[PDB]
Amino acid sequence: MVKVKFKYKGEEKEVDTSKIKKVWRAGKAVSFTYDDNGKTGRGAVSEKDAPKELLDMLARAER
Repeated sequence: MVKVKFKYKGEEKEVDTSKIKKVWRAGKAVSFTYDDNGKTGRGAVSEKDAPKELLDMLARAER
């Protein structure tokens, strides 16, 4: 139940931790994919502006 507020192509968008599928570490940036209902959607934020639940998802991913 963590909410992520991000800018996609200059448009403010927002998606919850649960809907999140993929997370990659790209320099200072966090690059990710979610399930917007049937479809998949793309987004990114700065590691600085990221919520804790997310950062934990990332650590998990590096095994």
